[PDB]
Amino acid sequence: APADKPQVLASFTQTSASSQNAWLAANRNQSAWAAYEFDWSTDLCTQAPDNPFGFPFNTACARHDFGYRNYKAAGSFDANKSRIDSAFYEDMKRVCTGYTGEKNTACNSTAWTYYQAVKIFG
Ligand SMILES: [Ca+2]
Repeated sequence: APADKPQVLASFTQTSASSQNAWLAANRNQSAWAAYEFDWSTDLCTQAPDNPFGFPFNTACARHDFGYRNYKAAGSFDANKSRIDSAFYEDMKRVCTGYTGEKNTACNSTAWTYYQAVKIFG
C-alpha cells in the first residue's frame, strides 16, 4: 500500500464534520481509492440497541465500521478505538441536530445508548 495510508486513514476517522464529510466523499467514489485497499464493508447498525423511534443512524454506523475494520487490519485497533467510538457519537449527534424540542432529546438519548454500547462491548 501507499506510504501515506496511515494518514489518509486517520483523516477519515476524526470526530469533526469535515472528517465525516471527507469520508462520505471517498465512500461514494470508492474506485478512486483502490490503491489503498481499504475495507469498505459495513453491516450498518446490526446488533445495536433498539431504536423505537427510527432515528436514521445508518450512515454513522457505516463510518464506525470503516474505522473498526480498517484499524483492525492495520494492527492498531486498540490505540484508535476510543477516537472511532467518539466520532460515531459525534456523527449521531449531527443527525439529532435536525430534530428539535422533545424529539431532539429522544434522539440524543438514543445516540448516547448507541455510544455506550460500542464503548462497553465494541
Ligand atoms: Ca456495524
